[PDB]
Amino acid sequence: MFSQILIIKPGTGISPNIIISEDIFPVLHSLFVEHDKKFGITFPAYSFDKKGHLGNIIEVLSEDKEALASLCLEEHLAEVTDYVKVKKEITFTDDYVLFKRIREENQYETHIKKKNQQIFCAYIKVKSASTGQSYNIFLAPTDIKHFSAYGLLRG
RNA sequence: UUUAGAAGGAUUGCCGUCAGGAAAUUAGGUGCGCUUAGCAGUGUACCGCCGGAGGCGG
Repeated sequence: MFSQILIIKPGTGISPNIIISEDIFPVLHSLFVEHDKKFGITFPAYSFDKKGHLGNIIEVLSEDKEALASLCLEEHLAEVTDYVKVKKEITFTDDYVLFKRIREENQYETHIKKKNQQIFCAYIKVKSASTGQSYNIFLAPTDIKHFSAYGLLRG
């Protein structure tokens, strides 16, 4: 349980939500899968529920040191060096808080409205390789201490 | 402890006949609208899945 903090620079024109979506999360999927070892993702300053402001900070949860060095963050999320930062230290942070995946129900055509706008207050968008259908994944923050392919804790 | 305390206004009905408003006109001179700007906010949520209702996968 040490760490590596990747930062989403502000300004830059493009919104940080889009930057999070496109660049980061594909590379992460891949990274996580081949490794398979269930990791996790630290979204510090994850502000409010009315909000959903994921923030400008990304940290990766790992177990061993070679545990996070397992992933070559730098060199991967590298080409994009003007919209994402890669810090260069592995810190053994202990005040971390884990993050969980809620869901929210499908549509009436696919009480629907009751579940709607209860979780709809993060909504990261991922395009699927096989089914070819883009969708939203919702997040949460929780007490569980000691996950899945997406970096979120398994259901 | 109030110029106190009390109270059935009722029934009925044919407004009507006629008519010329009408003639004249000059509204006119002048004029500085105008300096700034990201349609953003995320631009919207897909197929399933068992169950049978209720709950996770990509």
